[PDB]
Amino acid sequence: EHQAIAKMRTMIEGFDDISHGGLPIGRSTLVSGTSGTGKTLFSIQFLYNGIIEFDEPGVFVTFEETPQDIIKNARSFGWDLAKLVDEGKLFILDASPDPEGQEVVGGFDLSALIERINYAIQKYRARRVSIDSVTSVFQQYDASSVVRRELFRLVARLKQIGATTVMTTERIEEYGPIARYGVEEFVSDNVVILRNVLEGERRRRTLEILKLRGTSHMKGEYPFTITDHGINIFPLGAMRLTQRSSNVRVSSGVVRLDEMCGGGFFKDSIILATGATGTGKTLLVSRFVENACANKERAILFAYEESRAQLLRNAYSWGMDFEEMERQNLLKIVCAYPESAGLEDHLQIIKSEINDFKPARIAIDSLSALARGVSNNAFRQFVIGVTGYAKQEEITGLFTNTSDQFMGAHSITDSHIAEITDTIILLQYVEIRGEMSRAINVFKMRGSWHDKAIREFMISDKGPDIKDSFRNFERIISGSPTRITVDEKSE
Amino acid sequence: VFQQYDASSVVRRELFRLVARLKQIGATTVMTTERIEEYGPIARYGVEEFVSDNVVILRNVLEGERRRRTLEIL
Amino acid sequence: EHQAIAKMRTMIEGFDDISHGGLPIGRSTLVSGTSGTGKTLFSIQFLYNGIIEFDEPGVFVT
Amino acid sequence: EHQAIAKMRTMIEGFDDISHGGLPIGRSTLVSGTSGTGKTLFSIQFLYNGIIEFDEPGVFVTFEETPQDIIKNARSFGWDLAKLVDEGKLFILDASPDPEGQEVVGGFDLSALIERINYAIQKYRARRVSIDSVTSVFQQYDASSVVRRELFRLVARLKQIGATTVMTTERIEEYGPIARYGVEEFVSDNVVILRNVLEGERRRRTLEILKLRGTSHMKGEYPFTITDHGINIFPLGAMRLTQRSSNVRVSSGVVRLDEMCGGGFFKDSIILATGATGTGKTLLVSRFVENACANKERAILFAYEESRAQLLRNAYSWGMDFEEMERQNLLKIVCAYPESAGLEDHLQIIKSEINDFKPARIAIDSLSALARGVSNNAFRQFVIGVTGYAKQEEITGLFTNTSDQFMGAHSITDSHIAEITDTIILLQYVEIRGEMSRAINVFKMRGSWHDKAIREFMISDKGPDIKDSFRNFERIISGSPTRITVDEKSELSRIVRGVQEKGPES
Ligand SMILES: Nc1ncnc2c1ncn2[C@@H]1O[C@H](COP(=O)(O)OP(=O)(O)OP(=O)(O)O)[C@@H](O)[C@H]1O
Ligand SMILES: Nc1ncnc2c1ncn2[C@@H]1O[C@H](COP(=O)(O)OP(=O)(O)OP(=O)(O)O)[C@@H](O)[C@H]1O
Ligand SMILES: Nc1ncnc2c1ncn2[C@@H]1O[C@H](COP(=O)(O)OP(=O)(O)OP(=O)(O)O)[C@@H](O)[C@H]1O
Ligand SMILES: Nc1ncnc2c1ncn2[C@@H]1O[C@H](COP(=O)(O)OP(=O)(O)OP(=O)(O)O)[C@@H](O)[C@H]1O
Ligand SMILES: Nc1ncnc2c1ncn2[C@@H]1O[C@H](COP(=O)(O)OP(=O)(O)OP(=O)(O)O)[C@@H](O)[C@H]1O
Ligand SMILES: [Mg+2]
Ligand SMILES: [Mg+2]
Ligand SMILES: [Mg+2]
Ligand SMILES: [Mg+2]
Ligand SMILES: [Mg+2]
Ligand SMILES: [Mg+2]
Ligand SMILES: [Mg+2]
Ligand SMILES: [Mg+2]
Repeated sequence: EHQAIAKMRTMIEGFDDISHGGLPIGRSTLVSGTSGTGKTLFSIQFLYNGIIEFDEPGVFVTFEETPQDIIKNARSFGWDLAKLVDEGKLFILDASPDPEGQEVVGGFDLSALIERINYAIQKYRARRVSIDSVTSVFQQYDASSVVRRELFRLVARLKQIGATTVMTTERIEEYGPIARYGVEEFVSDNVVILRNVLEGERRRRTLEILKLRGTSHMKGEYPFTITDHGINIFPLGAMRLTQRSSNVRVSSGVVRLDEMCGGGFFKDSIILATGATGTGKTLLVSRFVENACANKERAILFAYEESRAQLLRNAYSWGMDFEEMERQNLLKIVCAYPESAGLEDHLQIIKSEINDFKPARIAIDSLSALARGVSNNAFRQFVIGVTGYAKQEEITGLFTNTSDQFMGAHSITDSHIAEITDTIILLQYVEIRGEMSRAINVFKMRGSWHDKAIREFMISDKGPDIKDSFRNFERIISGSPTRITVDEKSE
Repeated sequence: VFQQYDASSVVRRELFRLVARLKQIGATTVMTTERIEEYGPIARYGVEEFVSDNVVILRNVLEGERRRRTLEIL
Repeated sequence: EHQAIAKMRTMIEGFDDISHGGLPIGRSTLVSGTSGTGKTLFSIQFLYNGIIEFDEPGVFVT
Repeated sequence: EHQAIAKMRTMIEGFDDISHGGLPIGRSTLVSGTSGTGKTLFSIQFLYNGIIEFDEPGVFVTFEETPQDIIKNARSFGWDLAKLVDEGKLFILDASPDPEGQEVVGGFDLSALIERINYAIQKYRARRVSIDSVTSVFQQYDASSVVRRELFRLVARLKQIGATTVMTTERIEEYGPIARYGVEEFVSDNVVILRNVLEGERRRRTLEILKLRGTSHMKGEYPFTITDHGINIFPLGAMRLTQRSSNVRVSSGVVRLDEMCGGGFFKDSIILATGATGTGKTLLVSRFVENACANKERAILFAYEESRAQLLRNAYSWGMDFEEMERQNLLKIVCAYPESAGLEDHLQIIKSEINDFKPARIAIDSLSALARGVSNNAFRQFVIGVTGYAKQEEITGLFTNTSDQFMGAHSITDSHIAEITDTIILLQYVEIRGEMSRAINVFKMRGSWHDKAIREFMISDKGPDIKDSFRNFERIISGSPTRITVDEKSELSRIVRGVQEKGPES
């Protein structure tokens, strides 16, 4: 085998993308982390995918949790372990001590065990072996140097055996040492770390490959999600810039608007409707989702500010009936505070749902309500995650951003998303004659021509009604106009 | 190698010998050492630094979830 | 000899530029880092380039 | 000299200033720092100089490094220690451990070393001593208690002996405890701390005198660099304010300007060129180096923005042949990135280049260039640096500063240097009827009268053309002025109809 390293895909949504193939075959991989990070899971799900997808029996070796439990719990993600032990496809090599015992059994067992292991490997024709909490073994009475020899005995042995491994390790500080003894670190051929960061009293799981000896991989941390279908990792960086682009158009929900956009919104594209509070962003959304119910199509609306009931209300008041929109299963409303989770868990829910309603249009009721309380670098990511998804998926995306300051705002956006958006719809207030009148403007469209003037507009029970530009005013943008009343040419 | 049951001093002396004998042969040598914190001690045992004529550090500085790799000549 | 110190080339793009010539002849250079930072590679690339470019035999201790 | 302690000069660029004269005779200075900080060099240089300048022999006790190498390396700076060890001016005392050693030896040998050293000193009649890396010795199996009593013995006996010793020590962290066992700091008379602070991936070494029992010294950190000549320090605070002032005046390279400046710039003065990007500072600088050459006087240009090539390109297109300036041996362009080393370094190169060329004029295009990344305090300190040298050396200086916000900048400093400067030159944009015109201005001159006008200017292959002022404009400085007319048509040259000729004939 004089070839480049060989990797054996994991089938853990995303791991194979970050590891450019996955755990090098026949070698040991170390997945360490502070309690509650995934570990136990990761290895389980490691074996599983290996069996139910390539018929590569697995050897699981616990050092504390009783086999009966590894099963019990596994039922969490909808998979009966008891079945593969019955079909002899996975062997849970119980290695946890019993209630009673003795001591002074140091390297004593570390040896006998390498026999019971080689045992089941040969016996069950194993290929994927996972040992969870190897650490919970030396936590008997050892020091660094003692550990580095008991571990190295094993791996060295397993490599010989020809089995590809995954060792579990526990850490105390999320960013301190890689493993309880800073010894495993250099004893593994590839190291993986499960980080579960606090910050904001909210948590964010993150997986990383520190190293993979003999191959390239993806440097850095990646957010992952523990759900019902196991671990899931979105390689938001990995995602490529090869989205499909069409010159086909789609209505805005507002005719006169469509006209301004010179034909409408391209199907494959992202639209952003910015404007002070009140301007009516949520309006435009509402109307943009009905137009996808007239052409009998499925679209979704994610609201993080208003409720289910109130939305319906403020919707029946504008004419459009969502009640029906729901019955005719062509429209789906979500609703959830931004505080009920984190961008990682959100980016997913959006994705997930999107797969179970096969939308054609989609709008999020306020991104800025989603950036509420989270670092920019974190939000700017979340968007690139939903923005790209919808993109390489042919779904037209219109999002909502409520600028922090009404009138005079010097930026369609605060978090710095305009660069990410294709078409920009800017609603602003305009103080004329002591009154707060509106205005709508297609700030920019990347393909079309769109209307260059700032057209005023009012809101009635019939919905928006775009009007005429303030041709005779100045400083419109600022918000506080000034009439020219130019005395003609004065005759 | 020192990861068997040794302490700073013992380790300090040992590098001295090793390195030293190697000096005698006339062999230009490059030694690899493992750390713990990207900026913490230069070498695991807080000794290897002063004992070597030349010191090179490879940092895989994290930051913003992105890792940056640097190399320095103390 | 009776002059400054003599260096060897490592032919590692950049390094030999940083080190003002490369590692010093007849001495041990300590390259230390955390898990997955370069070391071994740097050690290997060191020997390799030695052979493949001046025909300088190399011994690697693992 | 008023101090109560007789000091001895190290002859190390800047130390004897910082240490108010040098190391106290008959005592011991603990020079310690992290790794790659300068320690041994400092000791080596210490012995050296006492030998090359006072004919004071000296003993050098090496603990880890080999007696061969200490000579091998010293050559780097151009020191033939072998020749000194030969002339018996420098005895090296090898106490390094063995590649085939046993284990156990750091106490009775300490009783032995004292006796050993007492022999060298007595035999070589030495007046200076340098024990390098005492630390390594205890580094066999010891704790703070055996370190305070064991050093002490050495020091003390050494003191009786009458030798002015220097001891080196290692220490893990750069700002934490001075030395390893955190004990060497109190047994010593003096403590010198060498650091190699990181910060922004670059590296800044500094030297500091925590304490000199009995005298006074300069407090806090002072930046030093290691060159082919050894350690070099900048007492950027021992830089007294006593430079010469002369009402002498010199050319700017622009004659209408010289007017604007009461009759040309002052010789002893600091000139500050500030303006938004693209206004023309760079230019004025050129015409400044040029003129200093058209008068047969030397001057150096340190560009941190443009290349030596491109600097010549735009210079020629503006007239002035820099190609010749170089050959005639009147002008010298340096050119370098600020990211090619921290301030401490830059500040020296500049000095370097000013002693190997002795210019009478010097230009630094874009101080605000050097301010990249660096913390104000560090920049402001460097600015006082260059500025301060050029001020005590009759070396007129033209610094260029580019303001980070064109039109609408409320301070032509950004870094707040407008107090170090003696005279400021102001360039900026003026939106006049949909056009981006420039205008200059002489904001301040300490001793002159200068022109208070905000004259507009235009650039040609020929240079900075100084025209007239926007008398008929309000909110000038604002970038986009307002037109308010009381006249304009007013005389100056009314007479209508056919006033001009054309190209045929006049
Ligand atoms: N059905 C589920 N839905 C959502 N999250 C789950 C589900 N099942 C488990 N989890 C999450 O995954 C974690 C389980 O961790 P697991 O037992 O796999 O190993 P670990 O956290 O790596 O190590 P340790 O044994 O110390 O807990 C729980 O802490 C929990 O947050
Ligand atoms: N029936 C109606 N008739 C006339 N105007 C209405 C009616 N309903 C709402 N409006 C107008 O629309 C605004 C309601 O805001 P809308 O639901 O469009 O979302 P928004 O302004 O984008 O965001 P947010 O509600 O979070 O501030 C009111 O401020 C009001 O001026
Ligand atoms: N062909 C390759 N291309 C790009 N990067 C690689 C390649 N092979 C390995 N790597 C990278 O190098 C790392 C492997 O570390 P390496 O074997 O070079 O020694 P080390 O990090 O100095 O010490 P250790 O034995 O602890 O890993 C991996 O983490 C990976 O990112
Ligand atoms: N000619 C030179 N020009 C510039 N730098 C030099 C020159 N010679 C040596 N150096 C630098 O000087 C330093 C040498 O440090 P030195 O051997 O004097 O003692 P140390 O760093 O204090 O202690 P240690 O024995 O633990 O290394 C190196 O960091 C090296 O980069
Ligand atoms: N040959 C030329 N003819 C006419 N005008 C020129 C010529 N060369 C340059 N200019 C003008 O001079 C300006 C160049 O500025 P200059 O090189 O003097 O330095 P600066 O504005 O101080 O700093 P920087 O150029 O680095 O921003 C241009 O913006 C342009 O209007
Ligand atoms: Mg576990
Ligand atoms: Mg390693
Ligand atoms: Mg709002
Ligand atoms: Mg809203
Ligand atoms: Mg290694
Ligand atoms: Mg050192
Ligand atoms: Mg030294
Ligand atoms: Mg310039």
